Amino acid sequence: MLIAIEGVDGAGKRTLVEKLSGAFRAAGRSVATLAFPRYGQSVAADIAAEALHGEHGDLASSVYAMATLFALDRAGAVHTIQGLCRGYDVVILDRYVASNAAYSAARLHENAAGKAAAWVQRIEFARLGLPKPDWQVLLAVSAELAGERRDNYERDAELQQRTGAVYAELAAQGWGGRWLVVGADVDPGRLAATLA
Amino acid sequence: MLIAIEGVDGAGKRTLVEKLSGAFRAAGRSVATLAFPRYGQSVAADIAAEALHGEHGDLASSVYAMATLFALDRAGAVHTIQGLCRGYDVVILDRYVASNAAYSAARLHENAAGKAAAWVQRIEFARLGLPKPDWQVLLAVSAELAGERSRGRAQRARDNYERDAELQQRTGAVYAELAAQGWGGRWLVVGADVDPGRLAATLA
Ligand SMILES: Cc1cn([C@H]2C[C@H](O)[C@@H](COP(=O)(O)O)O2)c(=O)[nH]c1=O
Ligand SMILES: Cc1cn([C@H]2C[C@H](O)[C@@H](COP(=O)(O)O)O2)c(=O)[nH]c1=O
Ligand SMILES: [Mg+2]
Repeated sequence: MLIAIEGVDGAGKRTLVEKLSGAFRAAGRSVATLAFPRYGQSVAADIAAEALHGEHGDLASSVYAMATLFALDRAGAVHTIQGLCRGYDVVILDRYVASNAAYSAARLHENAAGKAAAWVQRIEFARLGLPKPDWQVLLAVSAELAGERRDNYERDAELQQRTGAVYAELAAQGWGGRWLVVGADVDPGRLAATLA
Repeated sequence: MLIAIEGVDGAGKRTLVEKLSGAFRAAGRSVATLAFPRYGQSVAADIAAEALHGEHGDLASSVYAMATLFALDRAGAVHTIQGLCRGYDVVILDRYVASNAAYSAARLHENAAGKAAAWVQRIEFARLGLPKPDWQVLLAVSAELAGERSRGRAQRARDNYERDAELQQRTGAVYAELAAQGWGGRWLVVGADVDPGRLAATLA
């Protein structure tokens, strides 16, 4: 089973990955985790990270350019993902393909049913071969709470809010597959039971 | 012996590659050729090509984004190149790193002294460890004639770089500066009527 944990910056994804992993383990299942972007493991990820901090000229000014970089980072992880899927009962990803759909659409002021979100699906799942997640878990957070709890994306308050809005719609519309929306207080045991 | 052939679109680089290949094989040296972008062998290359034709939204609007894709395409070729440099006396590349420096600078209205060319240097050679070419051969041709070739060899489609006559002229000018200053190593500037056999003896 492949599970992707999604959310805006400051959502608390790392902590949820930890709790959920612990719940599946207590339930008698092996669990492996992987986080994106894979900083320090792929040039694409590192260049994207640098671009978000002002490096590489006009690269970050392009929505599709940035999305392509994150997608190429994931492309180089296909072999790893397939390996984990063959060796573990549950593979939990901290950010996956939906991240690209949400942030790209938000930057273009588009919605979940927009062009960028559709493009992400056509490119990553079909052309790059990224496995579709069985479940995409959105750790939803309001803009106010997020704004409460420094690259180009992090500093852009408007972008974060719009990205949260796109995510909420990607989840409701079942983009890429089935979604579940949870809070940072979700009970690990019940969530794991629901995602079993 | 790593040899890279450079030049604007429609310069006739393919034709020169062949001639140089045969000439080298005559002198008793084995040769392998590889062209960039590696269409069909790299997703980075295929997306770059489609982007040059208007696909993928605003991708092509970013000069550095396009340079990066071509740079990533080559990075995924580092092992294939090293390999060739192992199984053949001479390796001839149709376009290489200098192509990125020339077009990027040209798109930004910069020259060999601009940030873009220096950027391509750091990223491709200093960071991605792409093998420095022994020789970079600039096939200098008439801008009018090169543009006509592209138009003809397609109208019988042209991408965004090919249809930009001013871009092609500037790219030709940047190339001359790169060759003149020995950017990335030693260069050799030749014409369309260059004698194959003589060129080979010169290079090797
Ligand atoms: C993995 C991924 C991240 N991003 C973003 C969201 C973050 O602001 C930034 C780096 O992610 P991070 O904060 O989880 O390390 O890049 C995308 O836009 N698309 C993607 O596919
Ligand atoms: C290989 C390469 C090509 N280009 C260009 C020049 C061409 O107009 C276009 C596609 O190359 P092509 O005419 O050899 O098929 O992309 C770059 O800008 N950087 C590169 O590194
Ligand atoms: Mg061409």
